Amino acid sequence: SMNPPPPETSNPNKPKRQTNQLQYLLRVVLKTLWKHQFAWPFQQPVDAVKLNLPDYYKIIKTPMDMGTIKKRLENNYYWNAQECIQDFNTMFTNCYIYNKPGDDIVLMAEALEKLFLQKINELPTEE
Ligand SMILES: CCN(CC)S(=O)(=O)c1ccc(O)c(NC(=O)c2[nH]c(C)c3c2CCCCC3=O)c1
Repeated sequence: SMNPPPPETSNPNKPKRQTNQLQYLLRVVLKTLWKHQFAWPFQQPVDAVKLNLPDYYKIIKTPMDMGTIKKRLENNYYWNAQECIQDFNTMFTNCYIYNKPGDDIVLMAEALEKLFLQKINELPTEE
């Protein structure tokens, strides 16, 4: 099996804007998670060819990773902060769907998700 193409990160047909919530998601939320000890399995799409996981994209039909989210923020792909929060939540849910309790990658996801939730509790005010 091939890997699927990664998620779209730029779309010329979508309107663009900057907002303080989007700035905060990139320059505070994403940045904090990106540097975390446990972030590396989440920094790029799962390469199921290289890792020989041919069932990964038979189970996970909405793949997402922080590399894609970073590119989406940097390309102004999101209009609403909740779109970006939704992608982080998809990334974590995909981990819990594919993996078992007790697995290392689940412990890693749980720690990142805890930190993610703490950081988005401090999202600044909407315009
Ligand atoms: C091939 C890339 N590598 C060499 C260039 S690698 O980045 O060094 C590397 C090396 C060993 C690895 O197990 C990984 N695993 C992951 O990334 C990863 N992420 C997630 C969210 C998952 C997995 C795999 C476990 C099960 C599925 C899952 O939920 C990555």
